[PDB]
Amino acid sequence: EDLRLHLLLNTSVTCNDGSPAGYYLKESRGSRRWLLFLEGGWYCFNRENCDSRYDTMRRLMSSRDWPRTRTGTGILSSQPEENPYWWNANMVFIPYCSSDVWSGASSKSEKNEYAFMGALIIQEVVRELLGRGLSGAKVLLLAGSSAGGTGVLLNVDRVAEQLEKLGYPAIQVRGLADSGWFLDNKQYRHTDCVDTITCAPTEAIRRGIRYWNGVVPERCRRQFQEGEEWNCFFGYKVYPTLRSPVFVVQWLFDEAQLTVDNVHLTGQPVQEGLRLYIQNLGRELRHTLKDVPASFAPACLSHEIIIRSHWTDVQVKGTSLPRALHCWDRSLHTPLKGCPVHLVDSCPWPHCNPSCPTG
Ligand SMILES: O=C(O)[C@@H]1CCN(c2ccccc2Cl)C1
Ligand SMILES: *[C@@H]1O[C@H](CO)[C@@H](O)[C@H](O)[C@H]1NC(C)=O
Repeated sequence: EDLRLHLLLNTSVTCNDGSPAGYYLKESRGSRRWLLFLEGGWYCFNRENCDSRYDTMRRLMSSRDWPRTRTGTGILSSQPEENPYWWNANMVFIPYCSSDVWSGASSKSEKNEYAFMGALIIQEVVRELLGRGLSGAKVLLLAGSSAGGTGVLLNVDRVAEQLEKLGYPAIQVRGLADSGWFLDNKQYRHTDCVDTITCAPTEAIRRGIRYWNGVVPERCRRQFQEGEEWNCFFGYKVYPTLRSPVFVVQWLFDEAQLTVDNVHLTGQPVQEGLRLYIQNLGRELRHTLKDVPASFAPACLSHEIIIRSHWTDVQVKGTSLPRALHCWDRSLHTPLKGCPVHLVDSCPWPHCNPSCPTG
């Protein structure tokens, strides 16, 4: 019922503080499907901001206090009631302890205070899983939420490339990016980037890469070239360069997107200027998903979905996300009868979809 913690056998692949990184696993030996979920949790891009993150968010920077077990929820659940999609698959939960949107490849030294090895954590987890059943897998679905969702876009092709070089061409590597599809848009009200809540999404990534030694997919890197690798952290720019099949899940009005845009929707009156900004945001995000054939984008103000216990409740055009993911599976065995995979809401205001989460 639960996933057991495994600290990485290679203790040089560590978390921010140098403690070994790891993964939670529940095997399903009657299944050739493997789900590797990347946890989210924002980031930190300088010594001062990472020090504050270590003081009150230490679990996102260290494994010394990790529990020995975790319960799988949502798409990580083994119960068909909670997970009609992949309830029988092998479940892997990879905790987010690198604070680098899973892009780093820099080890701790006498020069660097923290280690940013998120990209190396993923590859090492995949390497150690091969000796536990992944060698015989048919499909490896790399999933993630929020920063883990962007981590999927940054790493899905690297995992496919790694499994090919290691000699496992039969494993089909796929991606599921949840709430990691962001826009480098203008803020509603300007804020000087000093932390994250008071920072724009474009400037946050520009200084994060330089501090993390972050890496991006190769074809995207060769488009934007030196100094502009931050562009590959934004889904609508990096997705067209990806080779692996990627399903994109994204609220049209993601709370984290509204946060970095300095939008605070409480219960106050919404003036004309804010209404226009919010409606334009949903339009822009809907436009970036036009040519994403496998997508699920409800017009809701929310954050993350795929590991929430009630991720089965939201519907777009009458189709739930677990069904859309099943249709996506069938399409990878052209459109199917009664099994759609492109589900993007068209109404322009938060909760115009009646199935949006309520609380
Ligand atoms: O982790 C979260 O939910 C934050 C939301 C915004 N962030 C983000 C993540 C990847 C690329 C660009 C950005 Cl701006 C992190
Ligand atoms: C352990 O990880 C380090 C850092 O990525 C790497 O250099 C080393 O080759 C790894 N060890 C093995 C046996 O793969």
